[PDB]
Amino acid sequence: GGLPRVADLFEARRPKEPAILAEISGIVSFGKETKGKRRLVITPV
DNA sequence: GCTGGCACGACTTTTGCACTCGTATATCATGCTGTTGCACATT
Repeated sequence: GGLPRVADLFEARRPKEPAILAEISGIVSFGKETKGKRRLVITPV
C-alpha cells in the first residue's frame, strides 16, 4: 500500500512471493522422485 | 654664447639550460556480479 507502490508498479519489481502459473493442460502429475530439493515436480504432459 | 635632446663604450641584468637530490563513521532501497555450497546424473 501507500505510494511506494506507483513506484513499485512502474519499475515492475518482482514481489517477495510470486504466484506460479501453468500451461495448456495441467494433468495430475504431483511429483516424481521428490527428493530433498524442490519437491512436487509437476509434469503436465 | 647658452641650452636640451640623440649615440657609444663599458657595466649590469636576464634567460635558456636541462640537471639532479630531495582521521573517519551511524541514510536506506535496489540491482548486479562473483565465490562457495549443495543436489542430481554418470561410469
